[PDB]
Amino acid sequence: ERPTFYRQELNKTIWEVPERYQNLSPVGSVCAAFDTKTGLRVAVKKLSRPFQSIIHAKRTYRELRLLKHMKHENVIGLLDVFTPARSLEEFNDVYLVTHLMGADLNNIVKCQKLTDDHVQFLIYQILRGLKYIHSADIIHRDLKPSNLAVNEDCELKILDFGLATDDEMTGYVATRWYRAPEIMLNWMHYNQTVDIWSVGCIMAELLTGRTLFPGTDHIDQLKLILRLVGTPGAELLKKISSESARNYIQSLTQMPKMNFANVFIGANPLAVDLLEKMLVLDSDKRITAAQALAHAYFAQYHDPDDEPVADPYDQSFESRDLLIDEWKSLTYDEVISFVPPP
Ligand SMILES: [O-][n+]1ccc2c(-c3ccc(F)cc3F)cc(C3CCNCC3)nc2c1-c1c(Cl)cccc1Cl
Repeated sequence: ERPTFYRQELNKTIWEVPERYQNLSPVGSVCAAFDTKTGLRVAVKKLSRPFQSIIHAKRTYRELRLLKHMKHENVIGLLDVFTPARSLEEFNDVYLVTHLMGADLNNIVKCQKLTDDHVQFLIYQILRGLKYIHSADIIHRDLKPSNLAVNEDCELKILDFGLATDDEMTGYVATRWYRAPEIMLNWMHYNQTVDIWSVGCIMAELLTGRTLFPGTDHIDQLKLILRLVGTPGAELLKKISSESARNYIQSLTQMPKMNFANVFIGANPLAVDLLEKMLVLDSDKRITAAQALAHAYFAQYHDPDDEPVADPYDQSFESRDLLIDEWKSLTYDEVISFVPPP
């Protein structure tokens, strides 16, 4: 087998790709391109210094393994992964190819009170993708509009899992406005429902057209949050397994859950109901992706025979220490073993 690769310097970096891919244009390192073999326009990603270190060697493996496992209409998939190397001895580049989408929610919603029919179609897709993700016991951890690719047909694909800092999460920034508090403030080892909280921020935003919890810092955000959803009761308190977090919450002057119908004025009661059930402090009691696809709000889009689960994902590599070379070989095995879809 083996196709023929060709060079082109593209904004500071050399990309060497199979002939099939043509008309590469910059974007971010990512490129738009056109895949002659299949007729699909696609996004292409080159991992910078994929095996620079142990943290990085593991990271590339984690990413490639994740992209390799994901097969679903609402989750970022791999049409192709390749290296121009001819052996492990000079293997040093990974190019990850996916469908081209073209924008994300930010570049389409953005201070923009959408129609109820839209907001349903967007969240249904998130949740369908999330039912599939959560079914392989994978968590995303960092859901937010920028990690949701939308094409001009309102078709959503979930992107960029939380594979990996303190400065990138500080002050008035969207890097932190969608995070469940239990993880913003490291309260406990956290379930997968952390994602459902993020969907609830996103949803509120799409209807209201304004950031739900746009806190100026971690503690201002917690304050904005508790105000909307109540301060925690003694039951949740026991679960927060971090004496300093508990103590601080205990300091907070108690207050009750606000009425959402009055926060989301003129919003469809079904949506308000859903939000009520997503934005819950006790991660244990939130609605799941599965259960939410069965909610009335998505009755026009719910199809329990077209809401696939996944195969199981063996992530036991995570709790496993290895050398650069051993991660890179595990990575190489993954690249050369790849099979494309129909
Ligand atoms: O459609 N599309 C498809 C895939 C991506 C990817 C992307 C993710 C995994 C992969 F193996 C290959 C990729 F190209 C990474 C980014 C990165 C772009 C900058 N921000 C982080 C993700 N953007 C896109 C996009 C995209 C988006 Cl979501 C908005 C605008 C333009 C593009 Cl081409």
